[PDB]
Amino acid sequence: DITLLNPIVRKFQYGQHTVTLETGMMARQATAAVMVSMDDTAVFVTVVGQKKAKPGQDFFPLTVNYQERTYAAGRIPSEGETLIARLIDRPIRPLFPEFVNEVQVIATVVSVNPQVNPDIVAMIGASAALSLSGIPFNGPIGAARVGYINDQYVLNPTQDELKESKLDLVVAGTEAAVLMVESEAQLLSEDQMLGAVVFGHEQQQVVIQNINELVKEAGKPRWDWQPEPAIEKNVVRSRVLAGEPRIDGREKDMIRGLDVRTGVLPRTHGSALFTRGETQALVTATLGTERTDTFLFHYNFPPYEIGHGRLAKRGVLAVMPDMDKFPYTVRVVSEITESNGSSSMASVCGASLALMDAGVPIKAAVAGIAMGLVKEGDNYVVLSDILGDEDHLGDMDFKVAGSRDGISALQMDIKIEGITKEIMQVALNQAKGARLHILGVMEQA
Amino acid sequence: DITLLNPIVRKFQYGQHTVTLETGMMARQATAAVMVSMDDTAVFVTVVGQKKAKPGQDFFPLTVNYQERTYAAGRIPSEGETLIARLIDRPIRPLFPEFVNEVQVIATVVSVNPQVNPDIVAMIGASAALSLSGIPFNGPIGAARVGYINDQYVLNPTQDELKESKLDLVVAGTEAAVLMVESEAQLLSEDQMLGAVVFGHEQQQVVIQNINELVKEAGKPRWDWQPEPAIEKNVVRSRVLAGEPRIDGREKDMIRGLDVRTGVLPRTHGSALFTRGETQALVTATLGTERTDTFLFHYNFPPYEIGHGRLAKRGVLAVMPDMDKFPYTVRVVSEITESNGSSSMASVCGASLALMDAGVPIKAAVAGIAMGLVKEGDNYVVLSDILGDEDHLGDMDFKVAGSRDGISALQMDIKIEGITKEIMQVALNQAKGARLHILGVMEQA
Amino acid sequence: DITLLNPIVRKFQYGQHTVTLETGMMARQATAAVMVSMDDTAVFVTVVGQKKAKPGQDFFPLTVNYQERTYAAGRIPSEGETLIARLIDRPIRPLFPEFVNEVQVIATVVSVNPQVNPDIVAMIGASAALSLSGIPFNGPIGAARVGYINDQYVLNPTQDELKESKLDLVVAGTEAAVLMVESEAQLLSEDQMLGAVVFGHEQQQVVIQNINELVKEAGKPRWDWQPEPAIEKNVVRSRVLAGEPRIDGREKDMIRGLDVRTGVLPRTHGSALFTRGETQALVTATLGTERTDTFLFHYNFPPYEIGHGRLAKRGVLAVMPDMDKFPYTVRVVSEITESNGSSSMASVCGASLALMDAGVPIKAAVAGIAMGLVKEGDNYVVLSDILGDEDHLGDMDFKVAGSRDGISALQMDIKIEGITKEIMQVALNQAKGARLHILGVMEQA
Repeated sequence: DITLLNPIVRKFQYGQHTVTLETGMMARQATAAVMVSMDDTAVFVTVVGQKKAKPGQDFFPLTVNYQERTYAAGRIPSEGETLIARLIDRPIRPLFPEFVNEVQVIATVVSVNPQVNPDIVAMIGASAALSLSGIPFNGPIGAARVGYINDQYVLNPTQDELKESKLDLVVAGTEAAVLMVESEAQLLSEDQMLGAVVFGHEQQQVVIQNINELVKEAGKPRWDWQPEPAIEKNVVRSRVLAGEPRIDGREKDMIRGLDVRTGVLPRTHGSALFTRGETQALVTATLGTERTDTFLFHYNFPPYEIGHGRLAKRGVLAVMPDMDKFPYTVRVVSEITESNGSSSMASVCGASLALMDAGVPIKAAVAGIAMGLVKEGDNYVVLSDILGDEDHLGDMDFKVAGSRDGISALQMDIKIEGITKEIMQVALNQAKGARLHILGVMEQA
Repeated sequence: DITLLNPIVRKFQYGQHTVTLETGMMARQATAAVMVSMDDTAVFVTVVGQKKAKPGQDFFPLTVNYQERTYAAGRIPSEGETLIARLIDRPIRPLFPEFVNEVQVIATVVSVNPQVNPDIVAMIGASAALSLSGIPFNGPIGAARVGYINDQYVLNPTQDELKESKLDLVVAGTEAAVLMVESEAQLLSEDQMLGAVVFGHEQQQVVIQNINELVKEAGKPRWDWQPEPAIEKNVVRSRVLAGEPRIDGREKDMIRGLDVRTGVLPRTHGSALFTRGETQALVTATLGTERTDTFLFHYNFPPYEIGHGRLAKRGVLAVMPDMDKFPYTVRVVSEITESNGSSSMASVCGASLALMDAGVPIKAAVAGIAMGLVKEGDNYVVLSDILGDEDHLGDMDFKVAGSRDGISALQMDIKIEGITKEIMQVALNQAKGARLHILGVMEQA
Repeated sequence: DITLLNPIVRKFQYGQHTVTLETGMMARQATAAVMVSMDDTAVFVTVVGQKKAKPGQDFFPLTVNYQERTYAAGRIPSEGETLIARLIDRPIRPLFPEFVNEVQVIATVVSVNPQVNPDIVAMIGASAALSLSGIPFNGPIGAARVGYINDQYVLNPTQDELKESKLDLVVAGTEAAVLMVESEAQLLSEDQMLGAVVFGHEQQQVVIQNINELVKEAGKPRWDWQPEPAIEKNVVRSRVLAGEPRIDGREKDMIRGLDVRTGVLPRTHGSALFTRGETQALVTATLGTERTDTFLFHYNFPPYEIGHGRLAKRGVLAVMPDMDKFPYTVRVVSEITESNGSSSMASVCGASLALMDAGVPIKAAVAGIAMGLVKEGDNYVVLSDILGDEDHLGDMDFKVAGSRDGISALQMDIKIEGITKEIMQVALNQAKGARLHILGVMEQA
């Protein structure tokens, strides 16, 4: 080579793979640019952010772009690639000091090894890049996928090691706390689902360590910017603790009445109307004889590319038939006739019903539930079946899907950091009962 | 089922099918939502409209969305679906009291029976929904498709009953008057084409009756809103009656000079330049060996998804060869090199020419003509071959396509309501001669 | 035919084809509309431009639309059609008097003969139309494609006469000077590449002559409009002559240091990082077993349909293997990780490297180079390897791609008109050495 260049290369071991960080050579005009690599699956992340904000619209323009290249795979030719841009956006957005100068993160997979998934590699890149960007960014985050094989947690399992796994769980967070979780599981227990979040959280620490050690070795100057010096509740967010709490002083283990109708539509193979509170979903299942999924899930939304519902799919997936036994392509559509935005934990329940109505031999019924948490000092309240307004509240909100015996899907967005464990278990164990309750009703239809 | 719910279900017979209206259960947060059904072909219409307008831009934001679902048909996967959103928008827009708070109608076919077309079912839904919406909406409209089989008008014929039919005509209107007509016909007479509009108008009455009876049983409070207290003609719209009338005091049976050129293009199978007045169309026909149409019609429009020209297609369709006799796929494109917006009644003539030039054995020549009507009190004037400015005038404008012996297509947008019949026949019979005149010229080329 | 009409038809011979101009019959409401035709390959160009400008944003809204029709080819169904809209926009934009009333040119191929390419036919149309449009337009331009067969320049060669040709070059300009050149060549010499630009420039004169003769016979009144009475350099554009010249007083034969890395990516068949100055390209080559190109070139650009890089393709194309010898589909992607906008003359170099790394038996290495020219009176300076800011300077900027022995691609945008030849040869011969220099470095990797 010719080499006028200076790339700084840090290389640490990770699980059984050797990660490798590299900055300084590519995209210099960019606030920060890193080439992250793991067993030659390489994502090239970039961070560019403003300089100065504009009239303070009082909002934070933050966008992340994940794009997978075909030459990356050695092939000749936005997907659910926007879903992975979702796994990058979720855990880093709240790591920004209370900020409105715009930032743009862009991960581009430039090389791929089918065994080493680029999605967590891209997170690490988004992590490193933002750290070197001296842009006000609370610490560095790590990223870890956790499987379960031969009954124990596994770090960043391969694409086919995942075949034996009963778990697929992604965790990202800081040295101090976990910030986001995306799990798909095989009806595993609240505890098993938790030995996962902590397992992976303890593992990311290696990543975070190498990043700060590299920000020292090459990281750019942290920008100064401290910031300036009209309705919101705090009040619902303040009577919130051992106070009655509001529109429907639902106690706090109250879940709301349901409406469960089956065979709602004439020419569909299966159907179910599920309405609980302000939300409503007309779910249908239709049988039939890229690719393949033989299990398809679609969302039709009302008026004026939500995949947080790949969640609903993950939620249902655990109960879908073995396929050698029910050989059919199954397609579930959830039509949200009405509501607040927040969900399908309801489309999970909806789908579970439609499928049954459709005559699909699903391993068990499945239901979804949205939980919430508020914590001041050390008095925390777990909210069961949170409604539209009980969110955007702060601290923590999570979702859980599953049958009567276990969890099929787990999602968590923890924004405060004083929450470690028994707490997370008080919550994750209350949500369990609240979930069995719902399954209780659905079972009557 | 579980049933916390209250759906109000009205069910009336219609022709030989049993329609069924249902409100109250689905989409409650919506101003109005109805599930209309006919022999298990169900459309779920919704109406949402503002609350208060904004600065009175002085325009009426009204949009309709028709969407057909694949699970509706029990299948695993905007079209001309926007054309059906056209059949809903046309007849209801003028039923709004002289209104600028925005309204949004959304029909979504949720179930389908291939025999019972969802398009008129969606109209009825848009009708019922808007009525229950207490939103200022002049009465309720009905909807009816009319066929001709064994020589007599038929109500909502099936998809294959339509195979024997020489007519396909859709009529929508109020208890008092017809508002819009979309017909395709087999060179049937002005009278036959009219026994159709009235036949179907008398039939919709059943629909309208059940709707008002249901608005009483469940309809929401009619909103109050009455409204406030700078160029337009009225003058052309006032000298309009037995006065000379304008830029080209075209009498009122005047049709304008034509320009008919054939074989205009070198490598096309057939071609024709048709220019009359300000409008001009370069039409071509190209032979060859979803789907199928073996007769295709496309519009290329000039500069800075018009299907009111499916009309031109319908206009031409009646003369296309039997296909066992001319076995070829025929594709007509109309390139509007110039004009006013208003048409292809000219692309009908254009196409008829191009096809002939292309050597396509069409049953006869076909021509299009745009008519217009103004009525104050009881003095009405029928305008032959209306031009760009003679429209947007008010009262009534209609189009007719066909050969020398009969009508192939009929379109009507009646906005005033004092027009019943001989009148419509004076007009529909004047347009006939005005049409034969044009065929007279085309025949020389 | 019926003929109320008056089309003015001028017909001149061109090379071995008979061109034909026609105005007056079609699109009369348009400022100017012409039907240009050559051996029955007809483009129908149209010109519409404003009337009056608006607040003088101080910019010139000029858009050109080239669209090829399928019925044009007698077939039943934006491309690189936007690239041909590029060959129309390039040579006419600078022919506008120093103008901000918006203009819109639209060429639509309405008939095609596979032998007579519509692209230069559309240019002539854009030429004629704009001339008749009396819109302030400096003279009339011609257009000519030049081949090389049996060792001599050829005028508008057929699609298959081009099979024997070592040249494909398009030139457009005024009676006085050449304005734009787009060439693809087979490693032909700077001189051969020049006997081409002048050959075709002398040939277009016929076109220009017939156009002015037709503007006289039918051209519309030239509009009056003369125009009104805050940072830009002139200074860099003034010290520019025999003065040191700037950020990096690069002499003026200086080309900047390079960074040449190969095998940069893990799972790609070939790869190369090429970084020179502010620009950087991560190029890759991937082998494999409409259509066909078996040589593909794609550009991935960074953040917030550039085909001036079909140029990079043309640049590389001359060295790609004979295909009977290397039978594989080759796909090159250029990922611009960073820069100024200006290029791939760098993706040419990048690609040449990636291909070599990929093991593709390319006939020789190839490199790209961006040149520039400034001229006041008769003192002109040729700038080698111009950078981001040395452009948008004025007078002339051009690019050249090729191996060590000859030119593979040549692009020129001449905006001033005092430049005739030795000058163009001083430049085109300096760029040659500057190009061999770069090949000198690449050869070390």
